[PDB]
Amino acid sequence: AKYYNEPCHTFNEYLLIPGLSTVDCIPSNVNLSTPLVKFQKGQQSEINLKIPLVSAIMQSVSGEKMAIALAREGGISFIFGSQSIESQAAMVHAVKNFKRYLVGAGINTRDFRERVPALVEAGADVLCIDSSDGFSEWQKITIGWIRDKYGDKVKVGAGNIVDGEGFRYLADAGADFIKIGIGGGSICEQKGIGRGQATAVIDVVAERNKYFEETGIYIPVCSDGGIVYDYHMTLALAMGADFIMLGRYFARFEESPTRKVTINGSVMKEYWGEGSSRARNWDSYVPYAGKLKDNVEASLNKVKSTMCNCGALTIPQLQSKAKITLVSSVSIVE
Amino acid sequence: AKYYNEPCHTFNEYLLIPGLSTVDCIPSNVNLSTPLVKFQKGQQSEINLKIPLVSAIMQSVSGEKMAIALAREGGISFIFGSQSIESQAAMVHAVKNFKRYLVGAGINTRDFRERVPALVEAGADVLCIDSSDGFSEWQKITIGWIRDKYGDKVKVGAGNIVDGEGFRYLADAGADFIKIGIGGGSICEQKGIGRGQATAVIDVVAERNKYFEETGIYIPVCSDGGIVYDYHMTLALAMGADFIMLGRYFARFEESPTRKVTINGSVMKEYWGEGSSRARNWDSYVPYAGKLKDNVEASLNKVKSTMCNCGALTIPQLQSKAKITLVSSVSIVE
Amino acid sequence: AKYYNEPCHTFNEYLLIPGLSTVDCIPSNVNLSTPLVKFQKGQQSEINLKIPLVSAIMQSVSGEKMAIALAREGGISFIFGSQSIESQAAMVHAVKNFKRYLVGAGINTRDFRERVPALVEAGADVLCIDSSDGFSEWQKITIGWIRDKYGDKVKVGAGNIVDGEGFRYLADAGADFIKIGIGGGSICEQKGIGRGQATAVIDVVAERNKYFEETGIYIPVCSDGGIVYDYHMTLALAMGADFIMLGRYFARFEESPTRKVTINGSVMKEYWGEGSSRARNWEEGVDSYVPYAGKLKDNVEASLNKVKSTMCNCGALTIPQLQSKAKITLVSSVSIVE
Amino acid sequence: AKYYNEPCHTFNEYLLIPGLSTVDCIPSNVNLSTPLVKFQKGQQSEINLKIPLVSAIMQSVSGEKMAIALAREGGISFIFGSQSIESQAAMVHAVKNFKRYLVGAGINTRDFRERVPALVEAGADVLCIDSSDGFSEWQKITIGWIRDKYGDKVKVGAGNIVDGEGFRYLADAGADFIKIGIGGGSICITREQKGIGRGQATAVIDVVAERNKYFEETGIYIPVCSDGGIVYDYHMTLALAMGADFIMLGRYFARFEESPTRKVTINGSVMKEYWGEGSSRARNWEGVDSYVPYAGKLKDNVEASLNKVKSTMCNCGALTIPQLQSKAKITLVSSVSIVE
Ligand SMILES: NC(=O)c1csc([C@@H]2O[C@H](COP(=O)(O)CP(=O)(O)OC[C@H]3O[C@@H](n4cnc5c(N)ncnc54)[C@H](O)[C@@H]3O)[C@@H](O)[C@H]2O)n1
Ligand SMILES: NC(=O)c1csc([C@@H]2O[C@H](COP(=O)(O)CP(=O)(O)OC[C@H]3O[C@@H](n4cnc5c(N)ncnc54)[C@H](O)[C@@H]3O)[C@@H](O)[C@H]2O)n1
Ligand SMILES: NC(=O)c1csc([C@@H]2O[C@H](COP(=O)(O)CP(=O)(O)OC[C@H]3O[C@@H](n4cnc5c(N)ncnc54)[C@H](O)[C@@H]3O)[C@@H](O)[C@H]2O)n1
Ligand SMILES: NC(=O)c1csc([C@@H]2O[C@H](COP(=O)(O)CP(=O)(O)OC[C@H]3O[C@@H](n4cnc5c(N)ncnc54)[C@H](O)[C@@H]3O)[C@@H](O)[C@H]2O)n1
Ligand SMILES: O=c1[nH]cnc2c1ncn2[C@@H]1O[C@H](COP(=O)(O)O)[C@@H](O)[C@H]1O
Ligand SMILES: O=c1[nH]cnc2c1ncn2[C@@H]1O[C@H](COP(=O)(O)O)[C@@H](O)[C@H]1O
Ligand SMILES: O=c1[nH]cnc2c1ncn2[C@@H]1O[C@H](COP(=O)(O)O)[C@@H](O)[C@H]1O
Ligand SMILES: O=c1[nH]cnc2c1ncn2[C@@H]1O[C@H](COP(=O)(O)O)[C@@H](O)[C@H]1O
Ligand SMILES: CCCCCCCCO[C@@H]1O[C@H](CO)[C@@H](O)[C@H](O)[C@H]1O
Ligand SMILES: CCCCCCCCO[C@@H]1O[C@H](CO)[C@@H](O)[C@H](O)[C@H]1O
Ligand SMILES: [K+]
Ligand SMILES: [K+]
Ligand SMILES: [K+]
Ligand SMILES: [K+]
Repeated sequence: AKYYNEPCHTFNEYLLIPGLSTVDCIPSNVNLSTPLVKFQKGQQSEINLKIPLVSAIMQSVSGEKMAIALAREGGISFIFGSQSIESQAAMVHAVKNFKRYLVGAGINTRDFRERVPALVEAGADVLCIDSSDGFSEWQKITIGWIRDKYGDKVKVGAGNIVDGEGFRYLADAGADFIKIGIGGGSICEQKGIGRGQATAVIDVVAERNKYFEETGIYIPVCSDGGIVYDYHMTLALAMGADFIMLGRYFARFEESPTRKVTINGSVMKEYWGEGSSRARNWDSYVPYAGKLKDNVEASLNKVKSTMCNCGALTIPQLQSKAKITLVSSVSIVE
Repeated sequence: AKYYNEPCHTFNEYLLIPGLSTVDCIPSNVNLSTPLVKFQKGQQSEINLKIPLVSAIMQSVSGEKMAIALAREGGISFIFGSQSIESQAAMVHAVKNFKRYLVGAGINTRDFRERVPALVEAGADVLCIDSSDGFSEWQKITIGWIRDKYGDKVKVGAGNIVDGEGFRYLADAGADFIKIGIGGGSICEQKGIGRGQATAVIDVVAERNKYFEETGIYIPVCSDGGIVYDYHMTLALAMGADFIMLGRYFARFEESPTRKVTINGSVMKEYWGEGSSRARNWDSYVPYAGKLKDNVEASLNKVKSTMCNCGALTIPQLQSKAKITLVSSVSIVE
Repeated sequence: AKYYNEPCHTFNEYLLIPGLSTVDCIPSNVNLSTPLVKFQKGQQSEINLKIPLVSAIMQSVSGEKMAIALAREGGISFIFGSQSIESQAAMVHAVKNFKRYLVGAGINTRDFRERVPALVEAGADVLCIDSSDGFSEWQKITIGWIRDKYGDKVKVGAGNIVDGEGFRYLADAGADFIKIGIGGGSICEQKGIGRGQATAVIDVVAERNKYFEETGIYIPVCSDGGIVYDYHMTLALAMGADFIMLGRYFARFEESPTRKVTINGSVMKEYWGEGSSRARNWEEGVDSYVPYAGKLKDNVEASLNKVKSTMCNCGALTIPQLQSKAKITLVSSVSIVE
Repeated sequence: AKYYNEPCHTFNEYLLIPGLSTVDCIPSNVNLSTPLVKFQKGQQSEINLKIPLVSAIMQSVSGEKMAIALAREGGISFIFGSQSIESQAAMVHAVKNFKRYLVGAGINTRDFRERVPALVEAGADVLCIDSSDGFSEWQKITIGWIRDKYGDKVKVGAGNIVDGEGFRYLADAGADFIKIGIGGGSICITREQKGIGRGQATAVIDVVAERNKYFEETGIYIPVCSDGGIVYDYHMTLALAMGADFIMLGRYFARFEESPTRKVTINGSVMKEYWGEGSSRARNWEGVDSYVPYAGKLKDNVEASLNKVKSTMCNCGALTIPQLQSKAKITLVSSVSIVE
């Protein structure tokens, strides 16, 4: 078997060390745009978000309201695929025909032959294979089928890998963007598979950067899961992630499709995992945080502020200049 | 004194990182058979289990019912030896002439001269010297006696060492399989001897493989104790263990020779250690879990599924392909 | 991005290993004076404190009474700047004209143009640019303006950096002393910037000593925040810090400008961060309560006697000797988690 | 300042890995004797203990009863010096003329000119300078006075250091044995006061290495004592395996009937008093005051502990302490493992 020369780490084990902040670096001048899909060197991505946040492919988070709300702020949602092809297709259509908003859709490696056409006809701007382990022939086959039928006209995100090898496989398979994260989810012990979210992102980004140099193709990567604090967003971006996928964070908003409940005088909101027995056959609570616009605005202002402490006016600048340190276990145990 | 460059670790400190899962790797195609006794390169072991689980050499777990139930599922039990030579021989016989089922039996380094013949005559398929410290002349003497009288016809497992040095000694002594594990057991501080189960397995396996390349003799090793969760099974196997010995896991079952009791409305089963003042002169409660068949089925289904995430259809494949990472203490401390 | 070969640590992760104690090293002979502002090789700083303690630039700790009480013990306070220029200047004046006591003042990188002249006129002995991130052109600009107008006549501390790069920048910019500390404060998660206080001090100090070899200029550094126990003082000094800035420690005293409240039988004092909403509007911080400890004098005396005693276990009669002779070891997380 | 390439550790962070146990390595064949004072190569120590256990220099543990009981088991006690010279001297005399028993006495760097002569006259077999920081001129001066007046006739242990530098200094001053341990005692708040100390295991390991170098350099073997930090019996085996010739314990002995403290019932539990020598009461004839569980007679406890130690030694394939120190395989354990 193969072992590693060092243990994996989570976002909570790192801190950013300030760099030179110039007079022109004010939060208001910070550009949070980022590429969603792969593009060739010297060119621009066919799809660019204004903000680096995307909502999780979950019944408890990415519904119509969320897709529209998040799209309005510059992000994009991936309508959960744990429902019938018609339902999803409809939701996608609804978002597109609201008055245009970008919308994504999750797909599986089983019914893609009939699921993809529907989503495409429905107007989905981008798809993403949904899996806890994307390092497999099924994703290669699924992605290959899509290229076979739509060429580069259909954008499909892929996987969920945690190392260079997994990244490499999906990159060669054709994926437009690759998703990172196994076990870091807040609602994730069972199979004993996973890796610290921070280490997974750092390792995958290094591989992605090599790949770019080798092929001239820049494949955006998404840090999926593990975001507990706003500053985790800044760390994920600083470590190389182009955009971030969150579930819990969004589940707490008014726009999520879960019901608002009250527990012990506190207004909560339901939130369950896609791997739970209820979604797979198409569980917990999170504090109600209010409207998406208000929250997203706050989190990103904090992100923008921090970027300037690091001397960065753009995400690529941050990824280049960021100084990141590990923190001792005792420091965290405070 | 001799010191080590790194601290020893437990199974809870590791995670498996997915490998390439080919379309044909589905739980129903995974072969969980594994060798029980040493054989020559290129050949096969004389004894091969259908599943890599064996029950502990303890009064509270390996009785007649356990031996039959587990053998049915494809594993094997080592009838406890903290009882008269006549009693133990009786059990071995009952199991053998039930209607054939393989059964093991534990022996000690004191009365082996009469215990082994009785056990052998009763039809025991394999023996195992039972000790908390197999790194001793007594085990070498015992194996030497069995060889003197039966040559290679009687298979004898041996030890319980936690490093390459102990493994090498027992290998050269002639052991058919070597058991790993000191201080990792659930019901185990007193003498300050032991090692993290994970490091012990990793270290002994490395030595076992060197021995293989040097002699062409592959000696199976058993990871004994320390299994808290099902995923720990996959890890032990991935680290090189050919089979796993468990006590607590099996004590919880209906087939264990202990009585079922009720404590606070919760049905429990008695479970005490072989080092306790009662087994030696021939303690706690574990939750009742039901039938062995149903539990073993669920655990191994998880193991099979995980093996496929790792791209392995067989145990030897898992041991070769497995990517294993250490986890930060902060991560575990969650 | 740039990564570090080792995790940062806090003061609670270190212990001092004793050195040779001489017959004459007794607390009563230990000299605790330390330099406040940069000076050249072989020389003496123009401002030397009798004790290495200074109070934080916070509304909840450095008011007029604190300034007088701490100056009396040999230290110095930095009157908070989260108030109008007239009020702060008034405070400085009252301290200087009490009956003379040294006093400092915090300034910002925004209104320094008129804030500095007023504070200087009011009689402030030293100023300090107050910020959670001093690694910025604004600090260089502020010091530049000051040097342009008063040359070396006005002493100004600067920053709050946590690494050699930050120090080097502020040093070249002209700072009279550089303050270390981001995220180690007791009332500090949000932006995720910072570094363990011990590592920050150790790294900045190493850079400060290199700078000294290169330029012949010694720049005193201040370990700001993170002091929980008295022995943390000795450690901070041992690691290279010339003086220590504290907020919580002093807020607990009778002389702090905050009111006293009773929380379940215990007498407490209010203590809120300057990054909180209320101070900025004259949220990097919180609003808490620290146990009332009594008079500054008694407490400081108790803490320092502890420091002096430890210094002698280390074989040092002076702070510079300590920084030179100290044997410092990291302790296992298990040892701490006891 | 000076820093270290690695963090210090406590005894709880180590485990022993078995070695080859030969058929003849049985508890009843193990030799636990050990040298108490320095000797020259190829020679033997003028004082050898039958068991590597000595009792702390504390009012709460080393009184007359303790001294007699432990000496009977093959060890030795160091009568506490936080009392008048006449009192301490009387106690020593009592033990020596009980019916002969070896006994030790603690001394300080203040009144030694009058204290040493009295203790020697009373018949003390060995003295030991009692201090929390033995790395000082005062200890060298004290030892220098003793050498001047009695040459090598009077044996005196010294200090309490935690590193090679402190060891070397005391070794050069002329100490007959050196005590290791600062911040490891149970009744200590590992310096929430001064921030001085070092993990006991690392302190013993480091001091031992220097001791062995000093030996190769001078031919003089100086025994070292691991003082404090012993919680479990296996810590005893660890300390010895790490190179300690003998162990000094406070809490361990305080729990016994022979300790000079009172037995008191606390929540149905029979306890015994135990306070540090740096606590306000002993200094007025650093530490805290407390209770420990009553454990009964010293003989029964020391027998059980040492049986366990001997047994473990054989798991490591050692019949003697020097063999253990040579063959022991010691591993650090991950912090996660400890947090179990
Ligand atoms: N990120 C995480 O760590 C994590 C853990 S669970 C989880 C989420 O939970 C949800 C469920 O994930 P999942 O990976 O179990 C689902 P996925 O569809 O990838 O796999 C389920 C199973 O069906 C089988 N399968 C897939 N495609 C085929 C096919 N074409 N033909 C035959 N068999 C096939 C596979 O062997 C697999 O075991 C996901 O939506 C995901 O976002 N994420
Ligand atoms: N795996 C563990 O960490 C662990 C701890 S306790 C434990 C279990 O508890 C049970 C008891 O283990 P154990 O090691 O005490 C048993 P073992 O028989 O090995 O030893 C018991 C004692 O008898 C002595 N002895 C053994 N053979 C002889 C002989 N031929 N001549 C003279 N003396 C002899 C040994 O020195 C030993 O002290 C075992 O069944 C084992 O599985 N396992
Ligand atoms: N040490 C810590 O970790 C820490 C955290 S909060 C904190 C304290 O809280 C208080 C507030 O600190 P702070 O860093 O927010 C203050 P500072 O003045 O440095 O920054 C506040 C904001 O105003 C802007 N700003 C400053 N000067 C100018 C200028 N001249 N022109 C245009 N914009 C400008 C900056 O970009 C910054 O976002 C401080 O007193 C400090 O001691 N310390
Ligand atoms: N092991 C530990 O970590 C530890 C902590 S406290 C402790 C115990 O508590 C007790 C008290 O220890 P301690 O170190 O305070 C005592 P010690 O006598 O060694 O020191 C007390 C002080 O008096 C001074 N002093 C000593 N001799 C003289 C002299 N001759 N003339 C003038 N001044 C002098 C020294 O400077 C010293 O600071 C000890 O018995 C010890 O066993 N052990
Ligand atoms: O049932 C589940 N178990 C574990 N992870 C899940 C499950 N459902 C979704 N996830 C993952 O975790 C993310 C959510 O992360 P979160 O933002 O920490 O709640 C999703 O995008 C998935 O990758
Ligand atoms: O009394 C005992 N103390 C410690 N370990 C024991 C004892 N009896 C058996 N064991 C060991 O621990 C295993 C049990 O591991 P478990 O499955 O974690 O309960 C056995 O096979 C033995 O190797
Ligand atoms: O609002 C705030 N948040 C975090 N730190 C603060 C804040 N206000 C002041 N500080 C810092 O922390 C120090 C106080 O540290 P303390 O002594 O640990 O309470 C000050 O000198 C500042 O550098
Ligand atoms: O008051 C005290 N504080 C801290 N340590 C003490 C004190 N009194 C004695 N000691 C030390 O700690 C040992 C006790 O160790 P213990 O066996 O862990 O209780 C003694 O031999 C001393 O070296
Ligand atoms: C040579 C003198 C330089 C003085 C520098 C003053 C910097 C004050 O700061 C400036 O204040 C303005 C008014 O609030 C703002 O609009 C600017 O954005 C801000 O940078
Ligand atoms: C090239 C960009 C120059 C920006 C300089 C803006 C200066 C704004 O003006 C400044 O505002 C400060 C705050 O009120 C005052 O203290 C200064 O005296 C004043 O000059
Ligand atoms: K900055
Ligand atoms: K896979
Ligand atoms: K000293
Ligand atoms: K052994």
